[PDB]
Amino acid sequence: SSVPSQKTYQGSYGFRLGFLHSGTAKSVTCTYSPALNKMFCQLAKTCPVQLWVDSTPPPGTRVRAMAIYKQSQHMTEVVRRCPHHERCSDSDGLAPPQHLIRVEGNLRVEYLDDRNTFRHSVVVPYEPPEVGSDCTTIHYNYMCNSSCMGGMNRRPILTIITLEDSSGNLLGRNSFEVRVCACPGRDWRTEEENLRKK
Amino acid sequence: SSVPSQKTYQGSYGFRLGFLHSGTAKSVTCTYSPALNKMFCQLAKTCPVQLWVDSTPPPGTRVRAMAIYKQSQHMTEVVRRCPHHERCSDSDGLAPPQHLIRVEGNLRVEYLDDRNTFRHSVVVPYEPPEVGSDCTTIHYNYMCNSSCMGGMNRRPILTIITLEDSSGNLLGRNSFEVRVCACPGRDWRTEEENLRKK
Amino acid sequence: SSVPSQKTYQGSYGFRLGFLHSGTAKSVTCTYSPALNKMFCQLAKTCPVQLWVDSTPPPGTRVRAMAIYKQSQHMTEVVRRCPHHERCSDSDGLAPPQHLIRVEGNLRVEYLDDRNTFRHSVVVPYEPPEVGSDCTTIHYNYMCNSSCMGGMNRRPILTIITLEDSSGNLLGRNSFEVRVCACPGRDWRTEEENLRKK
Amino acid sequence: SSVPSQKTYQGSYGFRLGFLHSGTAKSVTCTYSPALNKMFCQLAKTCPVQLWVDSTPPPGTRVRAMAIYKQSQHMTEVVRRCPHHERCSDSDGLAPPQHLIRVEGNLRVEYLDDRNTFRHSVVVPYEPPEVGSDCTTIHYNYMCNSSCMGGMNRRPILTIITLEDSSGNLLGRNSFEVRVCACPGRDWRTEEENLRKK
DNA sequence: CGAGGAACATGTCCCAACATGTTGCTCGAG
DNA sequence: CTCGAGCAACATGTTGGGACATGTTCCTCG
Ligand SMILES: [As]
Ligand SMILES: [As]
Ligand SMILES: [As]
Ligand SMILES: [As]
Ligand SMILES: [Zn+2]
Ligand SMILES: [Zn+2]
Ligand SMILES: [Zn+2]
Ligand SMILES: [Zn+2]
Repeated sequence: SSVPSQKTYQGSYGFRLGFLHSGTAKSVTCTYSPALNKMFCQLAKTCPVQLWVDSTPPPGTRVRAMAIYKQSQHMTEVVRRCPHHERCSDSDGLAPPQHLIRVEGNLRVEYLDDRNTFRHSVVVPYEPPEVGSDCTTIHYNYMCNSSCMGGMNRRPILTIITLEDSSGNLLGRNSFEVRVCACPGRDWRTEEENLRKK
Repeated sequence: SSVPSQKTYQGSYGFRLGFLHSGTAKSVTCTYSPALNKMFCQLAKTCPVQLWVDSTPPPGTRVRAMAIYKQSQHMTEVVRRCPHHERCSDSDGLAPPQHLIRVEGNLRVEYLDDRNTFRHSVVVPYEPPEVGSDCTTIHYNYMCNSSCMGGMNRRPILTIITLEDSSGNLLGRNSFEVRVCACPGRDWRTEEENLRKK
Repeated sequence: SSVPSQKTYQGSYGFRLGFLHSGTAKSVTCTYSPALNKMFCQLAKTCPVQLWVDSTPPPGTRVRAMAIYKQSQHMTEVVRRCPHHERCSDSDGLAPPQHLIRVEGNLRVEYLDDRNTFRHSVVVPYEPPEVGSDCTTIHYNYMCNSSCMGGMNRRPILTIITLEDSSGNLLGRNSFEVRVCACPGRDWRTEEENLRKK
Repeated sequence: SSVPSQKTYQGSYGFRLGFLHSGTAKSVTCTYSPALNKMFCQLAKTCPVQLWVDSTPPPGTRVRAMAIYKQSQHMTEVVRRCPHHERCSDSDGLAPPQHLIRVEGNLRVEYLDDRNTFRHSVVVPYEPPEVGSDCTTIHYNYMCNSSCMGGMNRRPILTIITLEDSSGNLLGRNSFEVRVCACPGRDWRTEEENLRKK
């Protein structure tokens, strides 16, 4: 009631998410772990998420992205950037400095603040795949480390991506855990390799 | 001269309770012992209780939660927080500081005080399971240790969850014993392991 | 918030403190450890402190007793009783319920609350030793355990006894650490025996 | 482009600094390394510095304390608390939240902010040693870790203590390096033991 | 150069140990 | 036949510090 749904819902347009499978290096900047359904992303580093749909949705549909804290203790608290990072000037003009999740290189972006929950989100209108493509990509990037004292303060978060009509109705939903850190490469291996033993 | 009924009553909507109980660690924060029908919960730690129903109940139905002391000597006394804990500021805004049981992350919550019995309770309107889910979860948390001098003072309590219509009528009821303590992990094992011998 | 001096000062009247050396039992209620200069006292149990003086001081001299927290972190905070204990009715009429240190069986006692510091103290006029005695005794007792959640909260305290003239001047000062606990006997041995090793 | 002098100057009153030599434990909160002339202090932990003087200075003399960054690159920058720590409410009323160095339990304290340099300091009037004592102690505590992102940001600092007359003149000066950290014990040993090898 | 990957620096966490109040269990009295 | 005083045993919250977590620096090498 106070905490956005995290439930996967492919909807009637077959809304699914994809990620660029890389990892053949060690000095990696952004990577995805299908086992953990978790993305390992460096701070303020562009990372493509791609949208897949069986059918094309009607014009006026938008995709919003919103972080929530994963653990139940913290769910209720709003995910914002840390005092340090909001005050240091790194904006791209458009993005309010307090917002964690911004969208790179999309002029029709809007940064929003729900009047009831107070959560931040970032919405962009849906575009269908370009000709000769199977998916639309959004380039998000996250503007704090997970360990930022005063912000996420070492707590893991989820990123929920919804597909919504003009009127704000839900057409589909997906989610994935995110860890923003200095060494995605290292943190990637450690977590997957810790999983094998257990 | 009135203690609420503690009797299990699944009612005509098949009201039952479920718990995660996942554990598998030692540093556990919340766990459930089916053998003891008891929950072991840390102080102010979110712990999911989930509601199961054969049929969906009519709109306007609400679920209330209320603590009573388990032992017969004490049943009659009202379960409230200790002097220390009511006066220390830890409220979430909504929850009156004297109330033991609060509900995390539900905006339509109400904290009540029965004009006849004087017992506290916390009610939230019933929501059916989200699509592709079998149960509705509530996230309670308990705001004093069981051993709190001046409150429960080392006396065990029960938590009674009822399902009620708008008008206050009973549609179903369940209950489980609760121990709020610093070390749920330890206290869990001890009690189960003490049970085997006897 | 400035802190009363803790400095020993025997002054020009040779103000010293004495205690009844007992300990030949295990079920002890009040005992003194010269090594630690610490008293081990049960809650609300009368314990004699005795005053020794080389010279007799002028009429109108008073002795006040005041607790402060020992550690430097906490010195600044005023020592009061816990929420449980102030609200439970155990007063002897004279003693305000918030005051930690009271004096047994002295009708001319006064309980003071400094309008600037807010510290409590308990003053009684000085009487010289009775004929054929070498010291005057005061019977203090402490109205909370050291471990009282919401009060001293496991922090050790000092008790400062000053000898003051009518005009408020300092004539002498002494101090001793106090631990109020359920088992003085046990807590006595443990601390002395732990001192040897270190 | 004006950095306060760091030069030791014992002056005509023989102004020197002393520290409580402890360290017989591992879980240490505040310690001093004579070799390094450095103090290892936990965050917001009271730590005594003591003033020694051959002769007593005239009434109206004050002692001020001021942090500056040690390295030459950074000297020029003002030492303040981090964005997280200034905004979190932990004040004792008197201390402005941005000030790094505060003084515990002295009511005549003043927090100063130089209209030209913008440096912070904390001044308290000098008191001579209490009777039967060889030094006056001040209880400082530092309100950020050395590693605080957005504040000192892992850069070491110096603490300069001056002895000044009413009129603002210099009567004496001393200094010592400070590291505020979570584990003073560990960080103490590491640095002394690293010194041997080099 | 700097890209890469150690090693380093630095704050947290886990849980056995410890601390501390309470409830048995035992055995010599009124 | 009990009954209570005094310890052992238990109950329960807190601590201590080695192992982790996590960002930053710093040598090695195409
Ligand atoms: As990414
Ligand atoms: As729970
Ligand atoms: As005593
Ligand atoms: As210190
Ligand atoms: Zn940040
Ligand atoms: Zn409580
Ligand atoms: Zn108390
Ligand atoms: Zn800081």
